[PDB]
Amino acid sequence: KSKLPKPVQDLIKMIFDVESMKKAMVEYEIDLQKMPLGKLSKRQIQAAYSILSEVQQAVSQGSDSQILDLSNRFYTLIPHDFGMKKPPLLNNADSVQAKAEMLDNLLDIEVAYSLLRGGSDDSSKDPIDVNYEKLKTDIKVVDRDSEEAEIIRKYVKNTHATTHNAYDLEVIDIFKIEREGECQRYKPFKQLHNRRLLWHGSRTTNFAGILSQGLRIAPPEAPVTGYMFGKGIYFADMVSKSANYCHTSQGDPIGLILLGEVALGNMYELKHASHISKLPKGKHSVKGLGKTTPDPSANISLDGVDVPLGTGISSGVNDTSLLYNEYIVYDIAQVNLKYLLKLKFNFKT
Ligand SMILES: CCCN1CCN(C(=O)c2cc(Cn3c(=O)[nH]c(=O)c4ccccc43)ccc2F)C[C@H]1C
Repeated sequence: KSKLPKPVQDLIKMIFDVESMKKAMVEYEIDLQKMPLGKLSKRQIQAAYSILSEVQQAVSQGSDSQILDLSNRFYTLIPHDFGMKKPPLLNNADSVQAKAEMLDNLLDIEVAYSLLRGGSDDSSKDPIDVNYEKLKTDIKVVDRDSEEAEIIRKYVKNTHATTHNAYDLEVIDIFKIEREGECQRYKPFKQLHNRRLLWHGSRTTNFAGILSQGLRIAPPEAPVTGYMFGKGIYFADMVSKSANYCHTSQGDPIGLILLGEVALGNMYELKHASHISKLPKGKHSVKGLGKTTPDPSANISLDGVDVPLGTGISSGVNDTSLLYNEYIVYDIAQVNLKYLLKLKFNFKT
């Protein structure tokens, strides 16, 4: 019987939940009868990315006769639940982004499931502890009365956007997390200027992969047109922006969100989509300029790292696609994951 704290045990149950993985697959219209969770593999996913990169090609350069063949070959690699079908045609930039998002999620599910079916079987040990070891991550419950908790709750309290007012958030648990060897990976960037504590939200079925592998970049095979600022790791300074990417609902209202230390450095600032393969010389990150920004006068420091937890104000930026800020790094060593919060979404709709 596990001696880990209850909060940590409920987190391990959540993230290694096999039924939740399957639920996510049918959310993306996959056929589990033909492509079940156990049949999933990296090279099928990478091949699908490549077929999706070809559909990208033909969309950019403009016919519905040829596209049909490309579209069909995508469905061959990743079976969808359409019966005797004629499935929907993949003929635009949206469809490319939608299937790229699915394949991102499938990659993290394969990793989680592979940990689950890899390794040893020992009935004397609590499965919770066994699965905790597979994450190679030290998780400790942050105390509610501590100063680091007060700052984090104030970051959540102050940075909920008016346009995301369909819900509010309760911080249920705050975990301090330390991935094995990540501090050693981060070392070159640790004293770099413009380090910031930023949100990353993701569905709970991705977190086993995230805590085992770290936040990763989408692979070479993936279509760079499927991501607004190319293939990097994306963070926000407004909690609700990242919270939306949990994909919680009335029938699934508990989510997970990270706080990471992100070495932004010299930010290449952008107002509109720009599907870059690499930064311009001397830039360490992209900053997608939002219309609203957290108040710069209210920046607080937590362990020498800036925490932009001021209330939302006007940035004074005019012709921008983004309502709120957005931060992207393109080297995975520029991220050091610091906290993990478990959130209860109170939907009012
Ligand atoms: C192997 C799949 C690795 N994934 C792919 C998507 N990754 C992203 O960083 C990413 C995430 C999003 C969506 N997204 C998001 O999922 N969570 C956020 O907190 C977020 C914040 C600002 C802007 C976008 C956000 C869009 C495009 C992206 F490239 C890295 C990683 C989580």
